[PDB]
Amino acid sequence: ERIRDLTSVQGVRENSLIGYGLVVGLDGTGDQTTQTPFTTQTLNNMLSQLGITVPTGTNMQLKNVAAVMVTASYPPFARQGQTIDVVVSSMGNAKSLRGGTLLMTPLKGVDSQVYALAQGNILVGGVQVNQLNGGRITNGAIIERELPTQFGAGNTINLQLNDEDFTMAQQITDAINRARGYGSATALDARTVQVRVPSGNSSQVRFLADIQNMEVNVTPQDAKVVINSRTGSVVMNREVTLDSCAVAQGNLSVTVGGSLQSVRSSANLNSVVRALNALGATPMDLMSILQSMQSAGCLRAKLEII
Amino acid sequence: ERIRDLTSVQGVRENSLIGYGLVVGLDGTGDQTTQTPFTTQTLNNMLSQLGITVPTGTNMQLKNVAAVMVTASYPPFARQGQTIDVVVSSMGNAKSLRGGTLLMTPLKGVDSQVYALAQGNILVGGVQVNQLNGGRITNGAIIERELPTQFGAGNTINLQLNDEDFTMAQQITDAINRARGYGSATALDARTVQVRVPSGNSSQVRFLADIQNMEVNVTPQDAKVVINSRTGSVVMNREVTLDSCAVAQGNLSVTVGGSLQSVRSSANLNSVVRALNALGATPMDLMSILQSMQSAGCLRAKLEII
Amino acid sequence: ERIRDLTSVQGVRENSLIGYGLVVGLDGTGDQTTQTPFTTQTLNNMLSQLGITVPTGTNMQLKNVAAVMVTASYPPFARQGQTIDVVVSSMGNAKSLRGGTLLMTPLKGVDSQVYALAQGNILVGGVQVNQLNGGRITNGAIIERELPTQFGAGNTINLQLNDEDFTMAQQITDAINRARGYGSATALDARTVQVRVPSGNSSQVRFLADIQNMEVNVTPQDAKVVINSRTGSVVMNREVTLDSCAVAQGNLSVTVGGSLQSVRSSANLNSVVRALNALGATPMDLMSILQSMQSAGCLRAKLEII
Amino acid sequence: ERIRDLTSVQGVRENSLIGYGLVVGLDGTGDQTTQTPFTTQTLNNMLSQLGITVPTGTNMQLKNVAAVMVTASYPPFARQGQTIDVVVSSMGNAKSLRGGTLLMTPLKGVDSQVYALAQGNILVGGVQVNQLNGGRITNGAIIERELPTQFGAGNTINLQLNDEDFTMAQQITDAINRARGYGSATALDARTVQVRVPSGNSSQVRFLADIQNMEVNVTPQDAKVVINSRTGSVVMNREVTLDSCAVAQGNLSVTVGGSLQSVRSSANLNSVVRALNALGATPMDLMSILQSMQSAGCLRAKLEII
Repeated sequence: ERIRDLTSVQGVRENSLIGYGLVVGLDGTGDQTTQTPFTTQTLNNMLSQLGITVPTGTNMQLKNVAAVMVTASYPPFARQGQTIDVVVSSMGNAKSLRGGTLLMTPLKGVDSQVYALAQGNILVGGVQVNQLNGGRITNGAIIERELPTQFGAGNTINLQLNDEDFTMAQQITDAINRARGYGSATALDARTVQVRVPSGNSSQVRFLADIQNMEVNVTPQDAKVVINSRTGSVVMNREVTLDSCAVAQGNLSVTVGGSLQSVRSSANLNSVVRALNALGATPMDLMSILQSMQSAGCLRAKLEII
Repeated sequence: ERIRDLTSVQGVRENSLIGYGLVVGLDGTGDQTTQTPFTTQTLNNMLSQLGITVPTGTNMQLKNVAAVMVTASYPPFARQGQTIDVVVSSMGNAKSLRGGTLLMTPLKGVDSQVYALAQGNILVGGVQVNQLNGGRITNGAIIERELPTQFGAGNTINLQLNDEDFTMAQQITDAINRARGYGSATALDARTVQVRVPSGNSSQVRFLADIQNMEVNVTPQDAKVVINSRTGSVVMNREVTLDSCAVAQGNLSVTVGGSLQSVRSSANLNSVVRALNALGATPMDLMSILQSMQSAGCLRAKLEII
Repeated sequence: ERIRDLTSVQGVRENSLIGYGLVVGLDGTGDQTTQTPFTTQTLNNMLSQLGITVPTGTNMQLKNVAAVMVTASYPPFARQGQTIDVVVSSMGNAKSLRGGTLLMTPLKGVDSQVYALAQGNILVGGVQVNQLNGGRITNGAIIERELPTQFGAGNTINLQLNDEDFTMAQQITDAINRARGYGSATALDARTVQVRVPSGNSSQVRFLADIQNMEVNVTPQDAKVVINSRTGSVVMNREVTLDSCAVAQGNLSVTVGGSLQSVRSSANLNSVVRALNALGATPMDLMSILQSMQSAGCLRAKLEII
Repeated sequence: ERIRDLTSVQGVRENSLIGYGLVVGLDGTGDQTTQTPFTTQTLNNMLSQLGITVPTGTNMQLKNVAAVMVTASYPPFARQGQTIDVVVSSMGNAKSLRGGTLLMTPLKGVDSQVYALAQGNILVGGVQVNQLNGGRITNGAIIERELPTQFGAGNTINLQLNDEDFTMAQQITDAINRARGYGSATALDARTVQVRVPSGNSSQVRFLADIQNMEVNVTPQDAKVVINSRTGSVVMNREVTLDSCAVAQGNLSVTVGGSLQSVRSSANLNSVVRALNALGATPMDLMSILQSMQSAGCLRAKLEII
C-alpha cells in the first residue's frame, strides 16, 4: 500500500464551509412561503441589494423560489481562483430542486468569515427514488480568501496515520528510514510519525512527493467484526478466529438432529465462514448469534455495533 | 495530460454576475401578479423610465410578464465589446418561459457595480420533462466594464492545480524544469507551482501558451470510492484495493451455501469488481456493504458520501 | 492469538463525543415543527449566525429539516487534521433521514469542550426493513483539539487484558519474558501486566509494536453458558461439562417410553451437544432445562442471562 | 473439574452499575411524552448542557426518543481504558428500541459515584417473538474510575467455593496440599479455603494462575430434585434414590389392572427413571407425585421448588 493511502500530512487539512441562499426556477415545487417567511424576507433583501424595494405589506405567495443551505469543502492550500463543488439542500417546504439555480451565496467557515461565493445550476437525479430536495453543483463556488498555513516552516512534518496502530507506525518509520538515511523518520505514537524535512517549500514538497507514493507492507490489523443492525449488514475481518462452541437459536435446527448446532474451532477466515454457514442462519439471526458467542468468548475478535 | 487540463493560472479567474429583470411574451403562463406585486412594480418602474406613468391604483392583472433572476459569468480578461451567455430563472408564479424575451437587465457583481447588460430571447427545451421555468440565452449579455487585472506584472506566475497533490505538483515542476532551463519552476505546495516569467505581457503570454499544451504523466492519484446515495451511484477509483473479508447482507445468499459470502483479497480493480460482483448485490445494497467493510478495514480506499 | 487481540494499552483509550445539529433536505419526512419547537429555534439561531434574523412571530411549519443528535468517537492519539465517522440519529418527529445533510455540528466530550466539527451527507439503507431515522457519515467530522496524553512518560506500560484471567495474565507475562530479557514484564493482577519500557516515544512505540503482533497460547478460559432469552439464543463454551441427570419438561417425551428423559455424563462438548440433542427440545425449552439443571448442579458450568 | 470452575477468589468480585439515559432514532416507536414528561425534561437538560435552552412552555410531542435505564457490570480489576457491555431497557411507553443510539449515560454504583460512561448503538433481535424494548451494547461503556482493591496484600487468599460442601472444600485443600508443600492450604469452612500466598502482586498472580487450572475430583454432591412448576420442568440429580412405594394419581392406571401403580426400590438413577416412567405421567403430574412421595419418604432426596 502507498503511504498516501493510509496517512495524511499535518499541514494538509480540510475545512468546512456553510452558507444560506435561494434557488430559483424549479417548475413550481418551491417553498410554501406562507409557512416559510424567511424565503420571502431574504428574497426581498436580495432585491433591495439589487435596487428593488418591495413594500412591507405584500402577499409574497411565490412558488418558484426555495430557501436552501449550501455546504462546501475548503480544499487544502486553496487559491483565490479555484472553484470547488457544493451541496445544496432544501430548508423549508420545497417539493423539489430539479432545475434550480443558486444565487451568489457567501460561504462561511467556523470563524464566520466569507471564504467562497457559490452560484450555479443544481443537478439532481432523474422502488428506489432519487432525493430531489438535495443536489450538487460541480465547481459551483469560487474561493475568495486564503487560509494562512504553516506548511514549509520548521523541519519536522507529522505524517498522521488513519486507523491508529503501533505496528503500522513502526512499519512506516522503518520504510522511510530504509529509503532515506538514518534519523529521517521517528515514530511518536500509534498515529503520528515525525519526519525530518529540510527547510524550504520546494524541498519539503519534493520530499513529501517522494514519500507519498512509496509502498509499505501492511501488517495484520486486528480481528474485528462489524454489525450494523440498521442496514442488516455483517462484515468480518481477515484475522477473525472462531473457537469451538455450541449455539442454539430460535427456529434453527441441524440439517441432517435438532437444535443446538455445533461450531468447530477454526483459525482461518474461510473455515470461519464455512462453520458459520453450516449453522444455517440469516444475517439478522447471525448478529444475535455472534453477540451471544462473544458474550461467552468463543469468537476471537471484537465486535462493534456500527 | 496537458497542463491546462489540471491547472489554472493565478491571474485567470472567473467572476459571477447577478441581476433582476422581466421576461415578456410567454403565451400567458406568466406571474400571477396578485401574489407577486414586485413584477408589476418593476414593470411600472421600467415604463416610467421609458415615459409612461401608470396611476398608483391599478388592477395590474397581467399574465404575459414574469419576474426573473439572471445569472451570468464574467470571463477572464473580458473586454467591453464581448458578449456572454446568461441563465434566466423564474422568480414568482410563472408557469413557463417558453418564448419570452429579456429586457435590458443590468448584471451586478459582488461589489454591486453594473458589469454587463443582458437582453435576448430565452431558449427552453421542448416521463422526463424539461425544466420550462429555466432557460439560457447565448451571447445574451454585453459587457460594459473591465476588471483591473494584475496579469503581466512581477515575474512569478502561480500555476494552481486542481485536485491537490504533492506528487502532481512535483511532476509539473519537473516537467517545466526539463522543458526550460534550471530554476524556471518551483513547487510551493501541493496545489501551487511558481514559474519565473519574464516581464512584459507578450512574453508572459508566450510562455503560458507554450506551457499550457505541454504533456505531463499523471501519477496514480489516490484510492477513493464515491457513494452518492441520492442518485444511487457508486464509483470506484483505479487504485481501489480490496482486502479479504466476509460480508453478510439481508436477503443475499451464495449462488451455489447460505448467507455470509466471502470476498477475496484483490490488488487489481478488475479483480475488485469481480469479487464484488460474485457478491450479488444492487448498488443500494452495495453502498451499505462498502461502508460496513470500510468500518472494518477490508477496503484499501477512503469512501466519500457525495 | 496475537497480544493485540486480547489486550489494550494503558495510554491508548477512546473518548466519546456528542453533539446536536440539523439535517436538511430529506424529501419532506422531516420534523413536525409544531410539536418540536427546538428545531425551528436552532434553525433561527443558525440563520442569525449567518446573517438572517427571522421575526419572533412566525409560523415555521417547515418539513425539510430534522433536529438530530450526533455521536462520534474520538480516536486515541488523534490529530487536528484527522477525520472520524459519526452517527446521526433523529430526535423529534422525523419520518426519515434518507438523503439529508448535516450542518457543522460542534461535537463535545465529557468536559464540555468542542473537540470536532461534524458536517456531511447521511447514508441510510434502502419483512426486515432498514432503520431510516439513523444513519452514519464516514469521515463526517474533522477534529479541532488534541487530548494531552501521558504516553511516552515514565518506564512502565500497563497492558490491560480483556476478559480478566490470572492464567492469561501469567501467560502474557511469561511470553514477554521469553521474548525479551529477564524482568521485562510482571503481572500485577488478573487484568494488568506491567512491562518495563525504555524512555522515549520512539523506543516505546517500537517495543509496543514488537509486542503487539506476538503470538501467545490461550489457556482454556472457563466453562460458561450464555442464555439471552430476549433474542432466543443459547451459546455453550468449549469447557462446558455435563453431569448425569434426569430431566422432565412439558410436552417432551422419549422418542422410542414417556417423559423424564435421561442425560448421560459427558466430559466433551460434542458429547454434551449429543446428550442435549437426544433430549429433543427447542431453544426456548432448552433455556428452562439448562436453568433447572444448574439449580440442581448437573451442569459443570456457570450460566449467565445476557 | 478445574478449580476455577467451582471456586472464586476473595479479591476478585464483580460490581453492579446503573444509569439513566436517552435513546434516539427508533423510527417512531418512542415514548408518548404526554404520559412520560421525564423524557422531555431530560432531553431539555441535555440540550441545555449542549447550549440550547428550550422555552418552558412547549408541546414536546416527540416520538423518536425513549427514556431508558442502562445496567452495566464493573469487571474485577477494571482499568480506565477498558470497555464493558451494557444492557439498555425501556422505561416509559416506548414500543421498540430497534435501531436507537444511547447518549453518554454516566453509570453509577452503590456508592453513587460515576464509574463509567455508556454510549453506543442498540442491538435487538429481528409464535416466539423477540423482546424489542430490551437490547445490549457490546463494549458500549468506557470506564472512568478504578476500585481500590486489596489484592496482593497480606499472605492469605480465600478461595470461595460455589455450592458449599465440606467434602468439596476438603478435596480442594488436599489437592492444593499435594501440589504444593505442607501447610499451603487450610479449609476454614464448607465454602472457604485459606491458601498461604507469598507477598507481592507477581507471585500471588503466579500462584493463583497455577492453582486455577488444576484438576480436582468432584465427590457426589447430594441427592436433590428440582421442581420449577412455573416453566413445567423437573430435574433429578445423579444421587437421587427411590424407595419402594405405591402411588395413585388421577386418570392414571396400570398399562397391562387399575389405579395405584407400584414403584420399585431403585438405587440407580437409570432404575429410578425406569420406575418413574413405568408410572406413565406427564411432568405436571410428576411434580405432584414426587411431592406426595417425599411427604411419605419413599424418595431418598430433597426436592426444592425453584
